[PDB]
Amino acid sequence: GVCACPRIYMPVCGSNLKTYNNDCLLRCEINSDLGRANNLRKIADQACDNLTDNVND
Repeated sequence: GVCACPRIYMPVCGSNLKTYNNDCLLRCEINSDLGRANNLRKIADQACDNLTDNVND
């Protein structure tokens, strides 16, 4: 479906470790085919670059 978003800048982090410029964009992708296929959900209310994980630490 067509899903598009006003230009709010408030970065968030998906479970794919990609930073989205706002929640609207992340939620568009949560519902996309690419999103469902990766069980995409939000993991942080900030850019991913503020987080680390067990792979890169």
